[PDB]
Amino acid sequence: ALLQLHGIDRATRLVDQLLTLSRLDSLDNLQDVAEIPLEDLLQSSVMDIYHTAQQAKIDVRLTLNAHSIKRTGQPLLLSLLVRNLLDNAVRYSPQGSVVDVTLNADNFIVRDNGPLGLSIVQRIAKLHGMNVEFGNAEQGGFEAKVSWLEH
Amino acid sequence: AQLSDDDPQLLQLHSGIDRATRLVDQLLTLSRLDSLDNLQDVAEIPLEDLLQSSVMDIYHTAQQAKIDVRLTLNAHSIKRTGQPLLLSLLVRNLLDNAVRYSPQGSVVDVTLNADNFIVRDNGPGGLSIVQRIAKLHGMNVEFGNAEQGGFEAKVSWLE
Repeated sequence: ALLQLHGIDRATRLVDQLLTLSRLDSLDNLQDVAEIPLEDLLQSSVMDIYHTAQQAKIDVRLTLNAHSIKRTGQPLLLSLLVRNLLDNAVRYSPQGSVVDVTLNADNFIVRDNGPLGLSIVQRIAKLHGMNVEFGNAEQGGFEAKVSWLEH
Repeated sequence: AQLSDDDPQLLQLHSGIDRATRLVDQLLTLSRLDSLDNLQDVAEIPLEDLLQSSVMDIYHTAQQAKIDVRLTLNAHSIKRTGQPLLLSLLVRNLLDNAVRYSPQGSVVDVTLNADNFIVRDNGPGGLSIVQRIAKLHGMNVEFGNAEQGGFEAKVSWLE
């Protein structure tokens, strides 16, 4: 559990531009690429915005439908991907609502109960061999779906 | 131990900076970035705030490890054109390095002058992102031994 002190938008913008200007294709030779437990990545991301959500009077639900799911990736870029989805979810979330975060065997879903920064999500995902699906949820609200090939 | 890194707002707070450094250093090199001309969020940076803020990130943790951090400000209203996150990384690397090779009970000196700042420890007499970020900002970095013993890093610029 390493600590890094800062906001997110400014860190995101810089990293996005550095990724674009490097014209990087694969993760193979990136510093610190490892097998990331997505369970811990998602939980760690929830912990980071927990207090922010509390003061915005928003709850964060973490549903773990699968366990032991591991993907090859750069933990910092992946954390940045998740953090942008959570920040977006919290931002457009009315008091008393729940931001829904679900870990499935081949995807994770970030869902809010509301009515760019999402372009880096797509860029980091593609880099990680992940697809990103945006759209409206069944029970209403905005829904981001990051998916990969099931192991 | 864990590959994961907490993003907010002794070894654990050096590790965070270490991981961000490694990634951004690599990305800087691969992008072969020449100037600040097209970088996002390039602005006039007040160096007092940057140094004080960096000291603030470190102070309490270093205190618990019996290391005192002294910030001296000889000049004020000093502004440089730069990218804030990169300058924050530069300063923090020099700081983490100075706290790391500092023996217990010693003092780390951070000094801001008109055309330079100095980070100085009392330790013995890897981090070349400092050189890279500095060069990008039109700054020079000089390493060496302190006038009274210990390590010294000086970041200088013109005007």
